[PDB]
Amino acid sequence: MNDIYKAAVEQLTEEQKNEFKAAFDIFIQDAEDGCISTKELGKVMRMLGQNPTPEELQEMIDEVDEGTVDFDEFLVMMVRCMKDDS
Ligand SMILES: [Ca+2]
Ligand SMILES: [Ca+2]
Ligand SMILES: [Ca+2]
Repeated sequence: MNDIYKAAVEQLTEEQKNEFKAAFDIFIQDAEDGCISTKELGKVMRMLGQNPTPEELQEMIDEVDEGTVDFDEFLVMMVRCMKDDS
């Protein structure tokens, strides 16, 4: 994987990566799909307790995407969003 994403992903513990993967998997047909849609991305993030704004989701999609989000792109968006807690 990409090494920048590697700068985001190193922030996560193994418990975190596994918890996030179980949540992401709810939103794909495991047997046939690697990506969630941009509408599902807000849903998965909220399922992990994040509350991104729609303007945020668009920005993140613009900046992170290498319409759709695979697991490593999702991890980077999670890491980004986890840092805007107050
Ligand atoms: Ca945990
Ligand atoms: Ca656990
Ligand atoms: Ca759990």
